[PDB]
Amino acid sequence: WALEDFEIGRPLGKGKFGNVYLAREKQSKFILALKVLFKAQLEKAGVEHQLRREVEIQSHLRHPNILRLYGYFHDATRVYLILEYAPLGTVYRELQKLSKFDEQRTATYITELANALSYCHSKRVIHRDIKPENLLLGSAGELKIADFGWSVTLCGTLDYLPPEMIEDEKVDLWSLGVLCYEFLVGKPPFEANTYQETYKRISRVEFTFPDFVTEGARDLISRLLKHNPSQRPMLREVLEHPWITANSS
Ligand SMILES: CO[C@@H](C(=O)N1Cc2[nH]nc(NC(=O)c3ccc(N4CCN(C)CC4)cc3)c2C1)c1ccccc1
Repeated sequence: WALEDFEIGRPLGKGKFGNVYLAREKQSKFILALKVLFKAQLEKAGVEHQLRREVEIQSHLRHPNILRLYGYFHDATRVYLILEYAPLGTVYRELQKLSKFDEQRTATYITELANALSYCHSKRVIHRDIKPENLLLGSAGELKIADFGWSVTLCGTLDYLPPEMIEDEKVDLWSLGVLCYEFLVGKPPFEANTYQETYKRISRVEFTFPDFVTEGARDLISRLLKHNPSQRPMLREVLEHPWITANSS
């Protein structure tokens, strides 16, 4: 595999170590995303080896709710990732657009996430925290885990981190509790006015439900948002929760 086998289109966005463009596979007239990661920039964040690890993993991850990594290849000073193309953009955007999602869009989104996360839990693969900014939408309005945080400082991250990460397969579940809450309200559960404050809310697990938050919705975010990972439900539970099955699909 090489750069010549692709026709490059318009740039799609910038990353921590490079740009990402929409491209077409010459031999198949196939559309996709070409992500360019500059080796040097990588060598600087002590990720040059880690990245190699994730790419390895994500390359064996085939699931409708996970950004498909078709292939990858390197050269002189940069690295390439043949990525699936999500046409509807990010979930963060669609949310920065509709202010808040309705009970059904919410429930469905959590399901897709729960499913993909399961597919990985079943392959000795786990995920870190999850942000809306890292969720893309497919042609069918389907969510796609697109960050590359798989496993077998930092801005705008604290609000999505769980207790243990500021004080294993349980972080994801905290993420769902946080993603579910935001999805419904419009802002994360422990967002405050200052850094210190935020920290204290996440740490003491201090959050409140706005008037309109259905009660079934309140049972799940609460069972997920446990300071003790041990009590955070299994994905099987989330997937079978009364309110999920009720408004999801
Ligand atoms: C930095 O890496 C990229 C990356 O690897 N990727 C891989 C991959 N595949 N497809 C992508 N599509 C888009 O980024 C995109 C953005 C806006 C867009 N429009 C705006 C809103 N409209 C309503 C519809 C059309 C349509 C598609 C990406 C990004 C990344 C960016 C954001 C989240 C996750 C990953």
